[PDB]
Amino acid sequence: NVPEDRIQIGQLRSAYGLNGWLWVYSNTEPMSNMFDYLPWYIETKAGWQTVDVKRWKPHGKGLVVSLKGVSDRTGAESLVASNIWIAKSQLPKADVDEYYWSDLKGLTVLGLDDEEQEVNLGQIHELFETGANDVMVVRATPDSIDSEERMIPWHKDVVQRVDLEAGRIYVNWGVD
Ligand SMILES: [K+]
Repeated sequence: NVPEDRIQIGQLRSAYGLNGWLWVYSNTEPMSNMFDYLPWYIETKAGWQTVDVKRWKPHGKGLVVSLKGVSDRTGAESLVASNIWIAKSQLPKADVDEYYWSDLKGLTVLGLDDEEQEVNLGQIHELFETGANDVMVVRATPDSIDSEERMIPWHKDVVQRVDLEAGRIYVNWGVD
């Protein structure tokens, strides 16, 4: 539960869209570093709640975030303006740094179109090193949106969440 010693790393602002997203203010720099902490302890009007980030993206001025379990407008409005904390001894853990191909075999890659709708890009087929960076190879499947093979950079700003439980990888990557 709520850690005794904690640091405020941000604040959920206004509701964004109709799919439960929310604008969020970060106390970290670069701002998106707030997304490397898992989980989040937010103080809502109905007590404390622990929350996991599923995906996020910069939008014009600032940032908008998608929290696991918050999928509608009403779910976002009831969190609006709540503060975000982390334990004093909580180290950031970006999933890109914590996972390797062997752990990812057979996961579905979920991208995001311009209209913030989740698209089944396909399945992770390979994850190699080029020398300068790591690249994730995604191949189409019968479930997939199309038949293309996509090269997606294995960088924390693109591949944001690995969820072995759901067998999915959430990436801020579009169709075209
Ligand atoms: K397909």
